[PDB]
Amino acid sequence: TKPIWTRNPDDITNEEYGEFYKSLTNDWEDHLAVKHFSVEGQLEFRALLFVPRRAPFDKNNIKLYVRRVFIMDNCEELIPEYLNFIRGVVDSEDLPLNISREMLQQSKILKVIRKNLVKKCLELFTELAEDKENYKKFYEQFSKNIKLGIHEDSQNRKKLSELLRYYTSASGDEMVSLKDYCTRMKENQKHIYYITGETKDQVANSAFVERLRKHGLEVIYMIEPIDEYCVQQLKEFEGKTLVSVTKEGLELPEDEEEKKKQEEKKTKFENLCKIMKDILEKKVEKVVVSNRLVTSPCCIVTSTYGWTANMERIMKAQALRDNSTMGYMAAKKHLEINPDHSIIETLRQKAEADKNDKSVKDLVILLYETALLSSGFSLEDPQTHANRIYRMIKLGLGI
Amino acid sequence: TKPIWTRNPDDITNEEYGEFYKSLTNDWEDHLAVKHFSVEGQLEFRALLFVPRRAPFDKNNIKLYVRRVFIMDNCEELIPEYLNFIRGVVDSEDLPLNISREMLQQSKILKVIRKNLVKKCLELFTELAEDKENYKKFYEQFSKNIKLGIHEDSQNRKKLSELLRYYTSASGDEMVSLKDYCTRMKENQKHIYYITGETKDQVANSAFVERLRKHGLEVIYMIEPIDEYCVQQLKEFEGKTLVSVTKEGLELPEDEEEKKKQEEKKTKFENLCKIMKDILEKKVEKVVVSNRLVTSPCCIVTSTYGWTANMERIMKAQAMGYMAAKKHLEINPDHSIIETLRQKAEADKNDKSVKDLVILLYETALLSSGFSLEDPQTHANRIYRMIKLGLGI
Repeated sequence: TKPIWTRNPDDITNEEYGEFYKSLTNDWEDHLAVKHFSVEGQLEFRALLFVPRRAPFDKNNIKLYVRRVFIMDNCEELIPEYLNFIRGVVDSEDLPLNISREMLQQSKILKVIRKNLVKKCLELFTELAEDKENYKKFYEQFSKNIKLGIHEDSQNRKKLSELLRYYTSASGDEMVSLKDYCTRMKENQKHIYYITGETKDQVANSAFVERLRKHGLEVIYMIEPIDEYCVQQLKEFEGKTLVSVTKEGLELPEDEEEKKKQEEKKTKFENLCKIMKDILEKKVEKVVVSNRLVTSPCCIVTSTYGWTANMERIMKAQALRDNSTMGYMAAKKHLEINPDHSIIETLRQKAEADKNDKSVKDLVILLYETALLSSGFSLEDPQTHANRIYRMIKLGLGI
Repeated sequence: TKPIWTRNPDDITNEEYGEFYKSLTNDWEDHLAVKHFSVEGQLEFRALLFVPRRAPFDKNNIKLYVRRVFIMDNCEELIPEYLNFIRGVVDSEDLPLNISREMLQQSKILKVIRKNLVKKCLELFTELAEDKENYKKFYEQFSKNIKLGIHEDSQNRKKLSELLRYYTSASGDEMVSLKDYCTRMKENQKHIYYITGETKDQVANSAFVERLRKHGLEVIYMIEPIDEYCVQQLKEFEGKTLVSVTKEGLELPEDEEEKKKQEEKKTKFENLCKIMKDILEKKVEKVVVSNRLVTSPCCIVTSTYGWTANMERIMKAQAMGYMAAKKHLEINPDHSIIETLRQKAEADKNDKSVKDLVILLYETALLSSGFSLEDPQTHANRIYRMIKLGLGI
């Protein structure tokens, strides 16, 4: 006949925790995990915390007692916003209730309680992650909560990052930790390669990954929207910096005899690049010979410090959400041509022979637009693109 | 020494209304329009309503007086939801005070005041509609509101519709009424053609209007997202019905002799149609000969009683299978590509050039509308193949 949270976790059964957690949330199924702990010293309290099995993404929810009597339901400073999916009870022995703003040790106590709550949640998540198959259940639900935390909590950011799991080009059907990706890196791989997109299947087969894959280098598939913000703050993991295969100037581990091989190509197609940058005008910033293509003739990459194809899609959809007008910035885009492709060699011949031919212009613009669609952007006037394609079909079929 | 809403509007200056509106709403600029009236038949009350200059965010804001003393701020049924941007004051003389919840309703007392407020608001909107550059100021702020009403207010739909203005294929740089569109139709046109899309320029050059435009027909450009919601309830105007150039089975007025001509084009290509309906498998529901294409070889149209291409573009903004917009592929019997395809395919329906061209054509017709591509890098590889053909590699 004592509260379930004053009892010692060693003397508490799973069915008792469960029917209690059901009791505190009307949830029809038992809890997914529980962390039950107490703290003494200057501050004394007990916390009984639960991770629910399903919790919606898209304001706190921990019951707060002082000396076994009820006080509040949503004390905001008890837990960050990104853990608000935790449900439970925190019972303190020394918190002051009557305060003026002059009194500031209410705040100090709450901060201590909060820091301990986060410490033990991160503990629990690290424990759950040691069991590979059951952690999937958790990450399935709160991977967005962890990434949100990585963005917001600078102090715990490393321990949150070790809780991340991603699909990669090496793992296929299984998601892996970052500390794993590091275990598969070569001795000449100085970077961690990621790609952002809207589906796994779209990023896995996109042009950006081509030479990276044939070089045997592993690529992380960040297919959730929150990733655009998460990776802004996850600058490096375990010493190695992360880079986007969608951004300009990819630093590929370049063996010497092949990358002077690549320097031949820079100068061979320097002329074609000038001609194309003039044909495209201010539709693009640069036209560059590529080092990340293998099978595709060209692709569109992003400026280092500006929006990504994925992020521009998100921003356009937000503008659309509140009828804001996309009126000032569109991702800076660079067009990369593949120095080893039949179409690009043919284009260099056609163009260096007559740089103002309406057919060369037509080809270069058609290439730009198809590279736009394959690289995650939307077309300005799609019917114009359709007319270019219908022309190439009539040519292909000799009309 | 008397409230303003008790004087009659002839003796009130625009600056007196202005100062009053400003004080009522804390607005930094004066009102855009004002309607001041009284009602004496069933119940006697005065109302002073204002239309603000720019449109509020998002519970109405009409102050309610009863026999010159103040009562409420958001009386629910005072004004329909879609008019909640109306600011002003209503002072009733015959208003029961100690009454209750179901009593107020059941008496049909607040419905009277509401009917009159909405009536005279629409009067105000009609009066403003008689001056293009001020109705422009108003329509700019509340065209979304008039639409909203076109959907909610059944008993007033006709009236609301005469306030609508759209860009059309005929009007160029100005928006026009529906009563306008109707005076310009030849007398064999039993339909009003509209198109929904993302920009004015995108719908103006879409394939769907090609034959409508060559044929001399006028089609309305519906470029705002609320429009998708609007025509769901906008039946017909001044007798003649609305049709989408994006939806299947376009019934355009055509000659008796043109009818037999299109039916001959219809039986010629039915073989090509079965061939494509099978190459595309589940990617579409039908392949049919088109009557709306002119220069483009094919286009994707959306089923009746089904979501639209544009509407699906908008709902994709937020992110499956609900209101599956059934897609049809319409082929132009008059196009070089479609005739050459009829030969290529009626000779070897299982050729891989025929397959590759057919899918490429389908995907391009998708992009020609509001659709997105399943796997875009796959389509890219098709385009590169075609290209390698045109250049000869």
